[PDB]
Amino acid sequence: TCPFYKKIPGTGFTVDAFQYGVVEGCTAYFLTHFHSDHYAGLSKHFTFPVYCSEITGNLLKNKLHVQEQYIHPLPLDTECIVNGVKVVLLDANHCPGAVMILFYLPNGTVILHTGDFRADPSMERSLLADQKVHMLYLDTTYCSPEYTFPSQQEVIRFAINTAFEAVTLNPHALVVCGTYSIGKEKVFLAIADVLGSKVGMSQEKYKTLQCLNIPEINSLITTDMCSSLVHLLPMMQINFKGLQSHLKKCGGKYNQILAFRPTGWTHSNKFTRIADVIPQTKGNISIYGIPYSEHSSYLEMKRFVQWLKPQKIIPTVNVGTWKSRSTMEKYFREWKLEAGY
Ligand code: NI
Repeated sequence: TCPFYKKIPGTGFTVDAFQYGVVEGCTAYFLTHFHSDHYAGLSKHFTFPVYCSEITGNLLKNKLHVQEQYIHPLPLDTECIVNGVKVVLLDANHCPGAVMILFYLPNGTVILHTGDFRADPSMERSLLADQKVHMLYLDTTYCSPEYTFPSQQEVIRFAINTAFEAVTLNPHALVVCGTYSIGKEKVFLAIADVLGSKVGMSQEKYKTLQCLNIPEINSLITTDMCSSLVHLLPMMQINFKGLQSHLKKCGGKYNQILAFRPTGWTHSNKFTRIADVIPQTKGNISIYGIPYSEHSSYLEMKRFVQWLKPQKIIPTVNVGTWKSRSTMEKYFREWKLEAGY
């Protein structure tokens, strides 16, 4: 059964609630982004209206074969009327096509559902600036002060510099980047751009990338692995055994692999700066874990919430334990007392 924090009161609406069968009283199903914990349950047999971004709708139609007549893509930053209720979709600074959703309830309540997001000051100048928000349904993935990580820009600088150094020292090195979902495309696109290569990948991953409206993409990606010196592989194969095996398959074109695993946070964040990151090495293979996050840090999250000044917060992540729930509630109270709302 659908949990309360996926239901929007005073509407017929649910958010990211496709794995519960037919939800009692739901007249429209919203999907914030195409990640499997959120789309779980959609297919060609789904016959209710799905509301989402244009990019999410491309992925629904092509990857899950949902029928066109049930996909309702909406433009961003535009007031739209859905089953008699005004809504707006805003960029969530998560993966491609990810949105936050503002609902203007008929009784005057305004609700923001962040979906998954990486808070940014740029959000303080969207259509959020223009009115009061009563209730916030918040992505609390990293809601604890130990979660610090660098900007995306610093992490991409590290990766480009690392890859360009290695391949310039050894023109026979291969770069490999791990992936298991959409998001984090900048990592592999930035490295391929500095090396003057396309990124090579499986037909299934190429298909997924062609649904994303990224400009000049035919220029950056390919399925011809032989023509590429940056390869994308499943995240599970980014280990010494999986990479040794891949190197065998390249037929003596390469004699070294430099591989990247973009993770979210790991505890090496608490001690080490990005500058200082080192790989694990075995023989002619090196693996770098880089902290490229598409979720808010604790400090980014706090700044957003203290700016927005909601009257009530409903966490959507880490809600399954009493210790997590109590921790989060304590931070929300600190933030409110410090800012004075
Ligand atoms: Ni996500």
